[PDB]
Amino acid sequence: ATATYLKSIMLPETGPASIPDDITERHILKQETSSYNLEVSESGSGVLVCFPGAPGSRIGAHYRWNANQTGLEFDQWLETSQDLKKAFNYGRLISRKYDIQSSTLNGTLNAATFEGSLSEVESLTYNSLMSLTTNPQDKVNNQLVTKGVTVLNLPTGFDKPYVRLEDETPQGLQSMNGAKMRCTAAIAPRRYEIDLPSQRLPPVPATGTLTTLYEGNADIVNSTTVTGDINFSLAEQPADETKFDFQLDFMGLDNDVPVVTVVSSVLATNDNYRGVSAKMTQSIPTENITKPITRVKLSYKINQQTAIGNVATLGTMGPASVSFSSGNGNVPGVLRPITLVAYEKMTPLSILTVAGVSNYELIPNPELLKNMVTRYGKYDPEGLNYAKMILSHREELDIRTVWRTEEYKERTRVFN
Amino acid sequence: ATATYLKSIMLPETGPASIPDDITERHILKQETSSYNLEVSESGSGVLVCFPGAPGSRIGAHYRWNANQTGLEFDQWLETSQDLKKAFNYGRLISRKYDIQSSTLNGTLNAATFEGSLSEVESLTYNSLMSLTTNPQDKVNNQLVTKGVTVLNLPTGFDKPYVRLEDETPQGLQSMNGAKMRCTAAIAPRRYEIDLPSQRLPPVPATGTLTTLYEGNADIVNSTTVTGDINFSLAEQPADETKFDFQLDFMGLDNDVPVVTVVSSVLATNDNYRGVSAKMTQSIPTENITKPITRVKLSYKINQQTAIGNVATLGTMGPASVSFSSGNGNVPGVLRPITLVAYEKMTPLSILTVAGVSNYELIPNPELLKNMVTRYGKYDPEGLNYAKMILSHREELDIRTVWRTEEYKERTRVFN
Amino acid sequence: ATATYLKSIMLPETGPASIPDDITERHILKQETSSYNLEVSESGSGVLVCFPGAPGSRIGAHYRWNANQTGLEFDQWLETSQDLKKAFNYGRLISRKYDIQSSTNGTLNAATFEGSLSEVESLTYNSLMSLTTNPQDKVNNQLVTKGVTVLNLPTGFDKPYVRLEDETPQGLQSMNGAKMRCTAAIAPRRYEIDLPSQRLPPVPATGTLTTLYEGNADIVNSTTVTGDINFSLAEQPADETKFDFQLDFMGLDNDVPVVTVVSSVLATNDNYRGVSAKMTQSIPTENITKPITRVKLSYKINQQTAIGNVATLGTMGPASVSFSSGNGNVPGVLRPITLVAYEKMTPLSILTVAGVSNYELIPNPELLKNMVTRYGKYDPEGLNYAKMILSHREELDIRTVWRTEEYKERTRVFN
Amino acid sequence: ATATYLKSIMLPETGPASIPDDITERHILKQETSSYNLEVSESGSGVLVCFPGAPGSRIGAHYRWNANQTGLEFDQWLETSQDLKKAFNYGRLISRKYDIQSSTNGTLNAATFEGSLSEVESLTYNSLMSLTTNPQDKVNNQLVTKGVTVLNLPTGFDKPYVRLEDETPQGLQSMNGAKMRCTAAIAPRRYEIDLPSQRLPPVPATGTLTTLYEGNADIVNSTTVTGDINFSLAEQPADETKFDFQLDFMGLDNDVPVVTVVSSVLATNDNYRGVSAKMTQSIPTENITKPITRVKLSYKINQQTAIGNVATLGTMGPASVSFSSGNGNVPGVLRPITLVAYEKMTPLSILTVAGVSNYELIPNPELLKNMVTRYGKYDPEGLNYAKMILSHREELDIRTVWRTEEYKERTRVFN
Ligand SMILES: [Cl-]
Ligand SMILES: [Cl-]
Ligand SMILES: [Co+2]
Ligand SMILES: [Co+2]
Repeated sequence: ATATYLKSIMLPETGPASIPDDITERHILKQETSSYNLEVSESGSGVLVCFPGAPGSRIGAHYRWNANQTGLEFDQWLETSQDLKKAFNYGRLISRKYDIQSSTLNGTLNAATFEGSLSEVESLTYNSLMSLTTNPQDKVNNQLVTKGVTVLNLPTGFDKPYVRLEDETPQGLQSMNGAKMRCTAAIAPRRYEIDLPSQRLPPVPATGTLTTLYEGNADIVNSTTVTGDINFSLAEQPADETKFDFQLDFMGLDNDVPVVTVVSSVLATNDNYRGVSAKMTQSIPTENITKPITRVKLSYKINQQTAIGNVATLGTMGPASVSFSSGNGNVPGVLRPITLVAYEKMTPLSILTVAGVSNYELIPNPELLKNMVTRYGKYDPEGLNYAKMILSHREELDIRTVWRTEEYKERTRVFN
Repeated sequence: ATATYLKSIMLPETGPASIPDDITERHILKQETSSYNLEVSESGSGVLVCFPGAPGSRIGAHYRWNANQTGLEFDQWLETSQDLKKAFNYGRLISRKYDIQSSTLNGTLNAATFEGSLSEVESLTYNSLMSLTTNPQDKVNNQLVTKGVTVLNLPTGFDKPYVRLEDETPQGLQSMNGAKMRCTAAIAPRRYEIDLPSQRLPPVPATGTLTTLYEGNADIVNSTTVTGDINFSLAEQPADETKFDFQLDFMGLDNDVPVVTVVSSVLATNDNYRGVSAKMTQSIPTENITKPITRVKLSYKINQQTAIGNVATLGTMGPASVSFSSGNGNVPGVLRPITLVAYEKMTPLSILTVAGVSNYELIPNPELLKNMVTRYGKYDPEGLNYAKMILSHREELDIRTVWRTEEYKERTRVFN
Repeated sequence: ATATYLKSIMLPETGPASIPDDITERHILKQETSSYNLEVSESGSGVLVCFPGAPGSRIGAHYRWNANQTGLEFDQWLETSQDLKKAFNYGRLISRKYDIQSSTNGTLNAATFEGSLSEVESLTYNSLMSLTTNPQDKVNNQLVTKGVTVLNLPTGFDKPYVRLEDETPQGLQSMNGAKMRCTAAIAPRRYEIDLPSQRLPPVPATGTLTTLYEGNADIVNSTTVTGDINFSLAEQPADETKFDFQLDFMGLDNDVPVVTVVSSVLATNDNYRGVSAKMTQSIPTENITKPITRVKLSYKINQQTAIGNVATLGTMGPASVSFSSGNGNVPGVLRPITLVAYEKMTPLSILTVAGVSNYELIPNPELLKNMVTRYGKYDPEGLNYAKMILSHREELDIRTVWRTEEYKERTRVFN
Repeated sequence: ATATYLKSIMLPETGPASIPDDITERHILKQETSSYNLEVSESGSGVLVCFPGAPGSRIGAHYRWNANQTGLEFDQWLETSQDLKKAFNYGRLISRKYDIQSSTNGTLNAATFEGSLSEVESLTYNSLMSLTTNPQDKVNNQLVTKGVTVLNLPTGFDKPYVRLEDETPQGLQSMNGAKMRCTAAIAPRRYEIDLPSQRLPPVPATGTLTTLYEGNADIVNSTTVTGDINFSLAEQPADETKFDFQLDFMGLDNDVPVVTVVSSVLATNDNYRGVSAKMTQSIPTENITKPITRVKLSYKINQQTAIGNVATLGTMGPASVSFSSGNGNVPGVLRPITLVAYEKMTPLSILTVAGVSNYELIPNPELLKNMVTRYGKYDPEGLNYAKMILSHREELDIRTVWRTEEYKERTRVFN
């Protein structure tokens, strides 16, 4: 009775099995069903972004192509029917599976499992998905939308820690209306940093106009903390006290429209013009991340004509650098890897149906603890080895992260 | 010779055994004895808080009920005879056991192992402990103080990392008197965040009076780092430059008296009234946490009459949010889980004796390294599996985190 | 030859097998076929409510979403082709199975809830998935073309022969339309409404209904109401006023009473210290025209000279009205239910539901003249076998809710 | 692996084991701990009443002797730490055990009576010993220091899931304090009071209560009263008189009504040939503030011009009032009980009672969202094993009442 773990990995519909590794905490086993009926735009094109390894209850994201095939338009997150953070404080993901097809009655599907973050993808062309990976069993090309594509999560490492889901804490009554405190994702964060040279800021074209300093790719998906010190010195005493504003912009795949903006400003006086420091210290909560963030933009703007010719050098107070750290970022599964499923040439106004199944190991919140029993995992000495071995000969056999649905169906019942 | 690990888990008095998992670093094995003779107040009531899984040398906390059964009065930390951080830089906890009884020759004991943090407990009533968990072998009710209760730590997961104890670093002589730098708990932090709505601050009743914005539950037990940006904008140019003060208060279970307070203030000038930002950046050392912290309180106060009617909106500069991250917080054992032992109807002025035993895997500090040999753990291939299996059938058998002392005594010598 | 019982449980289409438990009465075995071609509204949405364990001949109920997705509109009961109570007086349910698909674009959500219909929080297509955690008790986003199969997994054995509600022999001198029936009586479900020993909320106006209690409750067959809503007025009534107490029984939809019942008293000088309005009605089944899921107790008065007259409730004994329905707590009758929601179906299309039920029945005295009754086949290991498969129900994949194409294949293992 | 059930029966501290009988519904297993530190009165005497088989969360009741040994004074119910009806709708009791001793001089008598609390003739410390003859159902003069253990030996298997009395979802327009609950309904216990078809005893005076019947009866949860106390007067009432009928429910002690309920009629010229006072009340459970062990039906009138007016009873049909309590006849609920009397204890000392109960429960729809339900473990020989040990219960020494020090040792034979 060891094939239990692998069965859950391969046939998530089956239900949960405790993970037979070294992280044996007392827990609960729960299955989660996600149902999504998506509408296709005039273009009949779109991209489906899965986070097959994500412990959270945000497991995907749907994008559409505008009729002109010019860019993408974010539709919605793909979440779980149930908001897990209302009932549990901690969780690991045991196994997951997306079933993608059309529930109408024309159209095809490209699917590939990219072994990096969403922002690390060069292109999202329907055709360019096929070069996100070379592993034959990590992609599927031109599968009829009728027949369907199945997305299976093959463990991206074992012995992964219980992540803290982002539950809300007990409050006092004298609290602001709408204010709440939560115990957020903290463990093993992903940290990006923006490094500005010890030289002069590019000059503003005009007053009150934003001049960009850095733009680049980066992945934020939950609560983030920004720490930094963009410092500088002006060459001359400011004729008039001018206001330097520094904007950090977080945009998604689409439309350059900030998902979240944050600002820090200093006044350049006679008193400090030798070492002005604009300090970044913001903590961006998760409810603010209304769509996947894939790029950052650091810009600045000033306040006075008597400042535009005043050369500001950057290195003065210590390195000019702004960093941000997101919880759980580097936990395998959270941002990496992803599975892209692109659909094209679908009949407009039709429905692309996505059915999800997720199996977790969870730790009930103190309220549920009153009635719910917690148990150490079933005793499974060979369970993990068996999985290590099948994933080992994953290429000889044909174990896939991306399947042609009709195949996943048949070649699967070998695990019962 | 594999039962060695389990023997240490079940009979900590026996002594230490290296943990037979994947984290085989060169180490030392040491046993620690903690002796505590506590005095009972007039009320004959009190609560004992154990952190059975804690790697530190703070393993408990004693609270008393005031004669009126109104609230609790913090007594003291339960620590180890020896301050480990003076001799070692790194440690994991192998196994631990508290022995609680009366050393006088009337009274009972309730005990339950809660699978969350101290602040996540709804009530600390003697009777309400029994609904902190449903697992029969995680609680014990109405045990005579004479007979005693035994608290055993059942591993809350294996493969846990060597935490950094908080040692003091070599200094230079030209240093302040009393100033020191330490290498603190850093790994896998627990991070709480306070999310203020993008709306207006509640109005102060008067000048120099503190108006609360948020109060709630949160657990800090060692060094913490606060990062945030409580920003806002006033509706009108301030008639007079007013001083906004923001107080972050950390209180314990009792008496609302701040364990540690921290403040950040800005001046609202004509220059900045469109985007005032009060920045949180403090680093609260551990020696400042004089008692268990279980709740936070964010309040603000102003400076001028000409400001009380000046509506300050919050969303202006980016989300109004303050977060704090404590090292080791999410390392299993550090804050979760806890074991509560409540005593009531004890003869006042009597002594409740608590004897502790802890077994560690430690890494000697460079001074002790000169003379102390470090070794890889004994070779124990089946050691961990054996433990996984007993904890597996933990309910069939009767392996407990909370025992009736007389039972733990007998049913234990089966492990020699 | 023991797998007979389990075969019937898993493949009801097969036919009936006597239940191999301790309730061996002389009986008959009969299979029942139910055929339903339902029409979909403009909204292409709807909810299908099954009572997989019900001994009666009412085995389901169909609801539709109004084009606005605002609320539900009751369509009809799902009954058996044959009215069993015309031929039999007693019955247990051996096994049952619903086959749901389209006989013409659209999906299906299905979950087996382990409580009564009224105990369901929400009937959203998406909210069905959180009615149970048991993986094999739900199925999400199944194409209406492929179909969903609803299997009844025994909710306990040794369940008693319930009395179907047959009509009794009459005399000729009886009213036209009046009849007496031997109704469901055994192991009833009993709800009670408990009013505090304080004052009734004041009527806004004369002849206007002011509600006292509204809440959820499940009635599905004959009910008996017993109660004593008593009170006392603070002052002698200026004029003799008429207190009316309405007990309303509504369904999932539209607040329109399925059955209303009233009791009224006159507050005189004679009794104002202890007025008692007594509930005593017996609501027959033919009156339950659709599933009842909530109750509403309200009252109204008669005089202006009474609106300021504070009526306190505790006076005569607790102010409480209770009602008891026969068979209510027999497992299968009200609990558990299986919900199947359909959405995004082409309007004016047909959602076909085919049902199969196997009973153990006791023929009515007329059929007894010609029909032989027998003790069940001797099946010593029959019940244990079933207990064991349901035991490892999760290891294996035995379901109350199937993807039809799977139920088809994975089933022929039981022949 | 069959001894699982019996282990739970004998060592309830161990934890729950699904009951291996024919009532296999999908369920949950939960253990419940009850802790009670009782204070002894000046008399050092008292009686402990256990309901070892009760599915509810009311598992006992403590009485004290007044310093004069004249009568008893009710102290409190013995309940479970946790109110089960807030989390579960249905339950059976798997096994239970009380541990009774002093946590500080004194002795204990204990006997398991195989009937209801009201059916006990006397509660003398010494008279407990003649409540049963079965040697292993009683224990005499056990030191309070050493302690007495009360074990529940199954009083029958195949017992049905009783409905715990949960509160139902409400509407907001409801009275403040009013709620409706799904109460105990199954297999009720029904007492009836039968008044002869003769004349009511005459009132000594106006407005004075004259008793008609007093007797023993056991109510412990929600009750429904149905009746028709009818009569006819010999002469047209000189003045319209008000007949009041009081039904009183008292406990073991002090004659002070736990719950009173009244019904009254006016005797007019119009009806004096057949006056009927109708009983219709539904007494909720929150009203049963202490164990009820006796009923008292009395009546009082209103006029001098009525005291000589002979009222005969048989007129309208039998003069009879009945009441039916849910679950009453479910074994364990009212029968059997275990009495533990303590005497000669040091006043102001504490008699500590520790309880353990193991249930099979069905989570309420809210808990269903997250809690898995399972059919019981497959245990073919489990029940037989228990039937057999209880069979040779006398040869061996399996007890409902133990000397604690013995129960401790002779128990670990079941691990
Ligand atoms: Cl970390
Ligand atoms: Cl019944
Ligand atoms: Co390992
Ligand atoms: Co049987």
